[PDB]
Amino acid sequence: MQFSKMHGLGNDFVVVDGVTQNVFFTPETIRRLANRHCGIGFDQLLIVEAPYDPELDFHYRIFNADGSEVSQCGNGARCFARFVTLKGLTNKKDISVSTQKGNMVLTVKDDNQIRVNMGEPIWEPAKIPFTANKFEKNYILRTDIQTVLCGAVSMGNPHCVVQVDDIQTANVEQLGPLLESHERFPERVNAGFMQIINKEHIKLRVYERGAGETQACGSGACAAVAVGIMQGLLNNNVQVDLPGGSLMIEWNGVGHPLYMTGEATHIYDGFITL
Ligand SMILES: *C[C@@](N)(CCC[C@H](N)C(=O)O)C(=O)O
Repeated sequence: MQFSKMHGLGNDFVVVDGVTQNVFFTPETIRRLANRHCGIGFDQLLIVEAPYDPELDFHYRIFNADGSEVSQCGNGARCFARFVTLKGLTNKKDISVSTQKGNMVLTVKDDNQIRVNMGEPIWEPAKIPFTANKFEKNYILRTDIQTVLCGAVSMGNPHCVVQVDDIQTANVEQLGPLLESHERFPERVNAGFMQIINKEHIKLRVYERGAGETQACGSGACAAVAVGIMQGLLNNNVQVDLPGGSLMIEWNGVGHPLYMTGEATHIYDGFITL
């Protein structure tokens, strides 16, 4: 199996062409390969596949380091765009992809950054999925050490967004694991901790479902901004500072797609026998 290693803001990926290769594996193999000392080492593994809808360019699959398959990854989407361009699977400026859930559009900008149309944020609890009697802008999540308030939203994957006074001292280390597997999120959740600097600028840390705290989470950045906008605490264009760097998120509100812009970098190419 040939693969490439890439990263977006230090969130690192193995990306595999599954158009010209037949690519499949067990969760055990994914976990073996994710290991940084005995495997390849990665936060997520992505596959580029032929589309099921032939009007689209590609199908996009995402695997976590823990071996789980999920339906969204924002940093990965940017890497996916850079990969299919660099490797000559396409030369289109606007690339249309499907996922297990909705479609997305990946735009290769002239400054080489990628702007991703992530689709419209999903708010209805049952669709997130998230257990709640009614849609609310804030939900109460009880944990063993603290009850917190969060917004909840899906970008194709589930997010719970907690507002914090100071990003450096937020209890990500203890609260993150408690929220990530909270009983109200039947498919687990990415737990975001957001410090609002002003209406166009936040700092964010995300304890990811199936990966823990990493250097950056694009879909987490999307979710935090969507939640802040829904709550009336943020404007429609927001700079999000993550440990590994910054993303620009744009969202004009319900009925509209959310856009995420940022870097994507190819590192090396590899070959491995599974
Ligand atoms: C942080 C990010 N890589 C998301 C990866 C998927 C997440 N672990 C999940 O299980 O939903 C991203 O969006 O960049």
